[PDB]
Amino acid sequence: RPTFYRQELNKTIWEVPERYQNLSPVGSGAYGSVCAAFDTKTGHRVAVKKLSRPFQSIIHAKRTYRELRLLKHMKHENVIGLLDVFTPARSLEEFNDVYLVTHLMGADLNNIVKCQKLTDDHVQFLIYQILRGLKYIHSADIIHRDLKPSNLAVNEDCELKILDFGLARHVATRWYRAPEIMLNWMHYNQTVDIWSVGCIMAELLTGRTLFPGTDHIDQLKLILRLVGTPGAELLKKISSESARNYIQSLAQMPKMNFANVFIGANPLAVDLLEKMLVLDSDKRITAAQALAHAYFAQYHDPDDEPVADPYDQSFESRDLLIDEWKSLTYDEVISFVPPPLDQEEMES
Ligand SMILES: CNC(=O)c1cc(-n2ncc3cc(Nc4c(F)cccc4Cl)c(COC)cc32)cs1
Ligand SMILES: CCCCCCCCO[C@@H]1O[C@H](CO)[C@@H](O)[C@H](O)[C@H]1O
Ligand SMILES: CCCCCCCCO[C@@H]1O[C@H](CO)[C@@H](O)[C@H](O)[C@H]1O
Repeated sequence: RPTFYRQELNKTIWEVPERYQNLSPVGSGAYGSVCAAFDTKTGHRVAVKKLSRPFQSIIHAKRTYRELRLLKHMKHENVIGLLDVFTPARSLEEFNDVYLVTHLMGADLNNIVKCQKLTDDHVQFLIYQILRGLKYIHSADIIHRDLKPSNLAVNEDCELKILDFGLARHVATRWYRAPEIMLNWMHYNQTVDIWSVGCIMAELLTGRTLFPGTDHIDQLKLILRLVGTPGAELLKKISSESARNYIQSLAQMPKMNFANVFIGANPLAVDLLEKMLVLDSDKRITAAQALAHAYFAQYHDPDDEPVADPYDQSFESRDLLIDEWKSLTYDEVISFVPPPLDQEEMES
């Protein structure tokens, strides 16, 4: 067991192994409190996330366990991977905080969009890597649920990682959200992530948020103006008469031509945007289909787009006591095994 030390940053107390040094706050979030740190043992800067009140309620406790299970499973070049998990607690009875450690990426997608207008080649590489990481996530039967520029980060080589997963089931931007998640459809496809990819791609191409809604209804207003009011084939899948009547009541809007909306963009990029930003989620392109799209010809390698090991999420169906959730989380903390040092990290 390492020795821990305590320290106050922006009004939150941080207790961490002495290996972590120079803690600097990166952000304060609904997800948790995040601080940049330097790891003396690896010589590498790290991002440390402290779980906010992990066991305050059954919902928070299950969510804590969900996040730890998720992140422990993720081993992919374009997905956040866990370098460390720890708690200052010496026993389960004392267990009340969880800290998660990952490599610190150089920049957020939002910072990159502000910093420069991306080249089409840069857009192809960044979106290719999101879809590559996404193929892996969906292969484990996981929906990320919260792809957005601040959950995407790159290094100096524009190598990209997908970060914090959406932990809601059954403060937080609605701009990249799929319309069905807002409308409470309740049987979400993995395609909701593809809708979020399409929103991000548009923004990388134009420099501007595609759908910057001011509130919930405005968000859907802006979406329908681009993709149009729902088609007959979609109206067939909606049971409520009142919901159908309201859509019929709305002034009919034709889907806008993407070629005009994204004019000056690569035509292949516009074609791919059309296949992502479809209202009907059954008709959105999948991550694996999108990686074979001609727009990614320069980067596509069918033999280097790996898939995930099976992910046991039978826990999602459990209703357990708060003490069981806390206890299962503690077991996962105890059993965590750090990944090995990279070859590039060692010498002769
Ligand atoms: C110079 N560098 C910069 O400015 C930036 C670096 C990053 N960056 N790099 C890695 C990273 C990981 C997380 N989440 C997290 C974590 F901290 C620890 C464990 C697990 C997880 Cl999911 C967050 C929080 O996202 C809301 C931001 C992160 C973003 S801007
Ligand atoms: C008031 C106009 C809102 C339009 C929202 C679309 C209606 C979505 O409503 C959804 O329809 C699904 C299929 O019938 C059902 O399975 C879901 O329970 C229901 O929420
Ligand atoms: C009609 C109000 C505007 C929102 C349109 C979103 C339609 C998304 O598409 C829907 O996704 C559902 C799963 O979430 C599927 O069950 C439906 O079959 C599919 O049509």
